[PDB]
Amino acid sequence: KRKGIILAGGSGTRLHPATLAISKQLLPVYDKPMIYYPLSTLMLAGIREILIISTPQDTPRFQQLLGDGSNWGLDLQYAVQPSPDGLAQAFLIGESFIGNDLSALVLGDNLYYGHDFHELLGSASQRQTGASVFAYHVLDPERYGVVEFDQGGKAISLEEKPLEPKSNYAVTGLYFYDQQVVDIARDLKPSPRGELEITDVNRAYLERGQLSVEIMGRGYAWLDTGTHDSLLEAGQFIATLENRQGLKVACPEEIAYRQKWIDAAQLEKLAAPLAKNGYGQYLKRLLTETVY
Amino acid sequence: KRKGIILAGGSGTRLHPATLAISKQLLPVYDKPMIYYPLSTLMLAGIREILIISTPQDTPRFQQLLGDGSNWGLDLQYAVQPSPDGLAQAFLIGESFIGNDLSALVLGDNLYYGHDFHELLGSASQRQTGASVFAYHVLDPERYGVVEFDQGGKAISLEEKPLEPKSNYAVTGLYFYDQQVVDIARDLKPSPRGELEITDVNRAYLERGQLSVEIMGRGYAWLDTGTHDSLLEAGQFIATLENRQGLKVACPEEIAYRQKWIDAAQLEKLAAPLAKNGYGQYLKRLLTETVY
Amino acid sequence: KRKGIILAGGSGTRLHPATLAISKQLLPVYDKPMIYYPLSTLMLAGIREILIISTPQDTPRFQQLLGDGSNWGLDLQYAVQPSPDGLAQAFLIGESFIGNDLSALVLGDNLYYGHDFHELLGSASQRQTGASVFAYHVLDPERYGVVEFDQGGKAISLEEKPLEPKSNYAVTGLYFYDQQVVDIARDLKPSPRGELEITDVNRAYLERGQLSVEIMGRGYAWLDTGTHDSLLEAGQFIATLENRQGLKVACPEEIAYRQKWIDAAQLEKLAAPLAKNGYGQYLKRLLTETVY
Amino acid sequence: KRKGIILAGGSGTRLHPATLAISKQLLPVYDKPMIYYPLSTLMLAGIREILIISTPQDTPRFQQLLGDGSNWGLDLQYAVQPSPDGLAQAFLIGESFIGNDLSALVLGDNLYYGHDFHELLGSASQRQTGASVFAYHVLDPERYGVVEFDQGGKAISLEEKPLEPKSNYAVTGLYFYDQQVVDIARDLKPSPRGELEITDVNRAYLERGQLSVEIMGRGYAWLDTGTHDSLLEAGQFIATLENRQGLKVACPEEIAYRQKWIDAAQLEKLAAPLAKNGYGQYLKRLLTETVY
Ligand SMILES: Cc1cn([C@H]2C[C@H](O)[C@@H](COP(=O)(O)OP(=O)(O)OP(=O)(O)O)O2)c(=O)[nH]c1=O
Ligand SMILES: Cc1cn([C@H]2C[C@H](O)[C@@H](COP(=O)(O)OP(=O)(O)OP(=O)(O)O)O2)c(=O)[nH]c1=O
Ligand SMILES: Cc1cn([C@H]2C[C@H](O)[C@@H](COP(=O)(O)OP(=O)(O)OP(=O)(O)O)O2)c(=O)[nH]c1=O
Ligand SMILES: Cc1cn([C@H]2C[C@H](O)[C@@H](COP(=O)(O)OP(=O)(O)OP(=O)(O)O)O2)c(=O)[nH]c1=O
Ligand SMILES: Cc1cn([C@H]2C[C@H](O)[C@@H](COP(=O)(O)OP(=O)(O)OP(=O)(O)O)O2)c(=O)[nH]c1=O
Ligand SMILES: Cc1cn([C@H]2C[C@H](O)[C@@H](COP(=O)(O)OP(=O)(O)OP(=O)(O)O)O2)c(=O)[nH]c1=O
Ligand SMILES: Cc1cn([C@H]2C[C@H](O)[C@@H](COP(=O)(O)OP(=O)(O)OP(=O)(O)O)O2)c(=O)[nH]c1=O
Ligand SMILES: Cc1cn([C@H]2C[C@H](O)[C@@H](COP(=O)(O)OP(=O)(O)OP(=O)(O)O)O2)c(=O)[nH]c1=O
Repeated sequence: KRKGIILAGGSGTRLHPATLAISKQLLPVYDKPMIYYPLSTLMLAGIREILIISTPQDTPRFQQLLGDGSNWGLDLQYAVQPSPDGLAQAFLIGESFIGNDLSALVLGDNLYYGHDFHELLGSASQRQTGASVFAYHVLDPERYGVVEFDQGGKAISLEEKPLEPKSNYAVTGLYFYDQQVVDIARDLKPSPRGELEITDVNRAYLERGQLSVEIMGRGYAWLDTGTHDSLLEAGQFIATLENRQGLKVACPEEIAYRQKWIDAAQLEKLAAPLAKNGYGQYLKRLLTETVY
Repeated sequence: KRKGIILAGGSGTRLHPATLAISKQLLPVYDKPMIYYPLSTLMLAGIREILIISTPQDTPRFQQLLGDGSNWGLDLQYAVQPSPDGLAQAFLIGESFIGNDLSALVLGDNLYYGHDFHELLGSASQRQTGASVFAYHVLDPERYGVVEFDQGGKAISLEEKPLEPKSNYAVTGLYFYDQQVVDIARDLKPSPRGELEITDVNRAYLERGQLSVEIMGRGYAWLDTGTHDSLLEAGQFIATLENRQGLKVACPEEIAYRQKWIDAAQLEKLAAPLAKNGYGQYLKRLLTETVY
Repeated sequence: KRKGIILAGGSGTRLHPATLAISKQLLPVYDKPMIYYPLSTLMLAGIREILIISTPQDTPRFQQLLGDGSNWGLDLQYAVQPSPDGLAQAFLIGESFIGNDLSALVLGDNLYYGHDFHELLGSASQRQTGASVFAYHVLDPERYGVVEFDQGGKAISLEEKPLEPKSNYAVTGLYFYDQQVVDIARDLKPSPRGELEITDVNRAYLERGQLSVEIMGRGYAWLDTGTHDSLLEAGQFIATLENRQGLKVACPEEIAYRQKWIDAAQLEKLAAPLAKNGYGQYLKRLLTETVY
Repeated sequence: KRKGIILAGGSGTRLHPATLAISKQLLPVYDKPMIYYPLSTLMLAGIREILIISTPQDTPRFQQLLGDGSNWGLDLQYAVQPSPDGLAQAFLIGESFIGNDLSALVLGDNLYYGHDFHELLGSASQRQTGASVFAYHVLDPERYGVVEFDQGGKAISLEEKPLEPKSNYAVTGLYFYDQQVVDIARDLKPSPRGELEITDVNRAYLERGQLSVEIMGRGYAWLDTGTHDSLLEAGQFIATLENRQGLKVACPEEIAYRQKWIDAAQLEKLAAPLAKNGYGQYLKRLLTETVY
């Protein structure tokens, strides 16, 4: 039984002034609010019960957008992070939400895509012990937590935004944890940067030999909407896929309906209000087309 | 003395579900909120006193983003449009704001760009009588108010969203009016579509021989953020200009400063809070570079 | 042992006038000539011996570009298609090249991408019987060979460019064949459309119960560079992947090297002449980085 | 009467390996060969007699593409530049083509666009003395000839690819010359970079107080297809304009027709062969639509 968390706060600065207008996680990536992406990521890892964290000012807005999740077969809840003091805070704010369950954390501005993605998630959701994260080759490792491998391919060290990255593998923003995480996070101290760093959390598991690091191959897409350029590219990336396939990426209604969290009647009923536009039309069409 | 209006309402359905979390006019075009564009359009027509109209729920968010305009040497005010019942409603809603002055209306999801644009504006701002609009050759005239010319090149008729457009010239979303507009708009009746149509307003002036229709040539760009694709193209269009020139489009602080609505000290001060990101850096650089 | 064919002729009227002077398959997708893509596809299916077919005027060009393939561990050969009379003609023109081997055909303007793409290719290249093709869900099935499935998910019909597609699954431009293909192609007659249609070849296998149709899921990317727009989208799609990952797509040197068809010293030598620019620099970097 | 030159050689290494296969000036920018762009620029400056320079191997291909120009009312000629030894060589290779006339040089991978661009060209093309060039604010002045102004906005120095640019204004690749240029070019000596530099030409005119430097404002688009990314951006830029307006950029047939260098019947005849695709359809449509 795994609970999930979407960390969808932050200040947004790289994007000023676009995001003085709205939290980054409410902006669209092509055709739908950014947060739908990571939401669909948890959903495809089979997690139905999820906690959305954001700023004090934006939390109501996410609530207004997503409601309690029942319409999608989900159980959504909300909490505020008073200040963007680090990804690890997720576990402190989310302590009572998690209780004694397995958990998973995804960053609100991270967008995943690829064939068999859901089998990659599945394998991590199902380890009931230790922690799991994913390594992805990128151009600018210095912008992330970087993971170093020995010649045998084993992970041996982790560094957060190193001036001299030891490899080009970044740890992406998707993390699976067992019941140690809360206590690990309680005992962290701010880093030099002054954050409670998820990298320290991951280092703790590593130092116990309990961190599993799976490679996410060049074949998947792992984009982040951190900068005006990357936001734009992810936008074009999605549009290209959607207009070629006639299938839509990270549309929660669809995923719900394919996982059987809602039935045909429910989907029909999600469609109606949205029927005048292409999104609703797409939802309806799913009721009459078999998609492998 | 011309007052201006930005009609930034609408239900924004073609963009669902992207616009469920919020109003189209708050989304970014590349690097700044959409409404900056039209705002900078009025600003370049030399208009400093401006009414912003939006839905009741979005109104407060515009305010939050633009304040009263004093920091940019503007005088901004706000009004609500309870429902999107037609672009002509702007003149009803805006009646008291206008008083007895000349006025100008720009749609909040309209984006203009081009050499000598501001001379084009100037020439219309300065007619003190009649109305002025602009015609632009487009691919899909049927989506707009279309204007027909006789072989002499004179405008002779206007139709809104005609099934059989009589030409490929659309009237864009930028309108200049003298003091007859409020009364013209008070005597309108909803069209078959059920809107109080700016096209009817324009026809009234045309039937009196007082509508001026200038061509906005192929050289200018007139883009609309109406659909997910066009929104995306507008974003890429701006980013291309900005990254080639190192100059920014529709950055109100800059415009204010160049028009002398604020001085160097003010601009420095606007920069500070935005200094950690590129936008601030750009503002600062304007204090030490001469840009012709 | 399977032999491969890249059909890289056509007239490309859809790209006129861009292709008046030269063949579609020599224009770039972002950073490399188009034909590198499908070449890399055959290479990842483990095919090293390949026949490239083009128009009489462009074949020399391809020769000048790719040479005999030795530098990349390949064995490239060339043949002319005097007129674009159908994709099946690949099997006539290529008869003697094929001899008595298994073969594969890939269209020169098709571009694939995705995780585990190389396992999908492997499975098909190893059948030693019948034929294999791939179905991909697309927006405009009417532009391709379309395959209908029964409720059991079993392929039951195929039509080329139907006005009323029976499904949204298009057969893509990648085909694997056993030793029956040449005789099937010999007995074809021109279609109403005036072509010797691969779709008829595929139907012939289907009629004997020997056509295997695997789904290529929404997780993979299948783009076609047929139109100005799609060619442009394909270019942006590749750049996004390449600028995020720091890895390059369909770079034959790399693939050769990773398959061990050339060694480090050969790669090194392929890099030198290209060292002044990014592509060579990339080839070098591969000698000193481990990429999972 | 001014004669024009398009310098369309180079090795375009920055584009390898895409340009191993085709000169950079033959690759498409969206929907037409790159060279159509600068060709159209000279055409808009009223120049009908034009010399196209390229590498020994690509010249033939340009010939094949453009012919002698008679079909478009132009008089095209060709010459080879044995090696890319500097833009100024244009004037040595073009000496006899030039004779005793005014001349103009445009770089083959330069693309201009903007309202009143044709008036800007006209002004310069009509000076009958001295030289005229254009300064355009850009992000990376260090990659071009850079021009410095004094506080009175008067040009006072020019440097080619300076490590420490004295301003952000690049001299673009469009140059107008009186009868002094050939002699100025004959006395140049190779620069440290080993090129006969047009910047030296321009400086020679500056030292004599006869170089006119006009600003090309942020309102115009000045793009260069020098890198894979910039090529891609230019493509997306043109497509956005073309799909919004239903007009095409730099289509020589149209330009020829609008300038009356060919008549309706000729245009009709250029369209036939191209009638099956959009580009011919567009040429036809111009015979029945008035475009302001
Ligand atoms: C640091 C942090 C990030 N987040 C979220 C926001 C982002 O989606 C994601 C990563 O944020 P970042 O990528 O670290 O960037 P940021 O949102 O802090 O703003 P900036 O670009 O100015 O650096 O995690 C939180 O929710 N709380 C936090 O304390
Ligand atoms: C009609 C209308 C438009 N607008 C704004 C919204 C748009 O920016 C612009 C044009 O509106 P439209 O784009 O014509 O329609 P819309 O904005 O409701 O969007 P959609 O049709 O997809 O639902 O003017 C108002 O602010 N109030 C209005 O009554
Ligand atoms: C006429 C024409 C222009 N262009 C380009 C040239 C210019 O960069 C740009 C602008 O045309 P210009 O005539 O320079 O400017 P414009 O057409 O907007 O101005 P107006 O309508 O008031 O006369 O379009 C073409 O690409 N093809 C053409 O046929
Ligand atoms: C029909 C045909 C195609 N081809 C290649 C060309 C393409 O890469 C691919 C598909 O061709 P098409 O995509 O069918 O397009 P085309 O190249 O025939 O030209 P047009 O756009 O004007 O229709 O197959 C051949 O090599 N020989 C042929 O006879
Ligand atoms: C290896 C390699 C693959 N590709 C392509 C082939 C595929 O479409 C795609 C993905 O490679 P695949 O090997 O299909 O998938 P992957 O690399 O993610 O698999 P793995 O988990 O084992 O690491 O990238 C290249 O373009 N160049 C290459 O060198
Ligand atoms: C099923 C589904 C997938 N996705 C995303 C998740 C995946 O990253 C990506 C790929 O779909 P997957 O089902 O993960 O892979 P696939 O569908 O290609 O595999 P197959 O077709 O053979 O079953 O698409 C959605 O966005 N929405 C959906 O409804
Ligand atoms: C230097 C030179 C350029 N050209 C053309 C090519 C270009 O369009 C334009 C400018 O060339 P450049 O942009 O200076 O560079 P290049 O084209 O040689 O390519 P690269 O730098 O990547 O190797 O001038 C010539 O035709 N002859 C020349 O001698
Ligand atoms: C001055 C300025 C203009 N713009 C916009 C308005 C116009 O659409 C476009 C061009 O402005 P204009 O000043 O009209 O065009 P220009 O600068 O090319 O004219 P010139 O140099 O000959 O004086 O750029 C901004 O976006 N920000 C600004 O600060």
